Amino acid sequence: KVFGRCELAAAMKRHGLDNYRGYSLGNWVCAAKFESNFNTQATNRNTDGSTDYGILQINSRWWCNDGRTPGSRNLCNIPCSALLSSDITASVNCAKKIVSDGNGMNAWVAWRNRCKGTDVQAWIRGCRL
Ligand SMILES: [Cl-]
Ligand SMILES: [Cl-]
Ligand SMILES: [Cl-]
Ligand SMILES: [Cl-]
Ligand SMILES: [Cl-]
Ligand SMILES: [Cl-]
Ligand SMILES: [Cl-]
Ligand SMILES: [Cl-]
Ligand code: NA
Repeated sequence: KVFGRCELAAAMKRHGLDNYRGYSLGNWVCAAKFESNFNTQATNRNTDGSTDYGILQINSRWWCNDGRTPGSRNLCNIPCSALLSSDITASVNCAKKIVSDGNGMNAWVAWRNRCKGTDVQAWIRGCRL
């Protein structure tokens, strides 16, 4: 599914991610925008052979099982396919684990490079939330 901007904000707030670990909803929408362009079925292979899945490009090296990433872990205890659903519940609950791991949203390199410090409230501007 390709969500609209405000449609994803709303879905993220429905699933408890607005201000989760102090990160306002705009930070989540901005990370989603640059990780997947709001597309739940986005997949991208990494140099190391892991793959990133879904709207927040959650990596198989640590978080999900895809059966083809050697030596990896599955700390969200889910198949990576679950992260490609039109229903973002499995992406949101795994993203809550990821942002709690120590380095906040910096786990998402694209949020550090493209969202951190900017006016992320622009991403929820005008949305009925
Ligand atoms: Cl947009
Ligand atoms: Cl915000
Ligand atoms: Cl694997
Ligand atoms: Cl393969
Ligand atoms: Cl594991
Ligand atoms: Cl699995
Ligand atoms: Cl949803
Ligand atoms: Cl933090
Ligand atoms: Na894995």
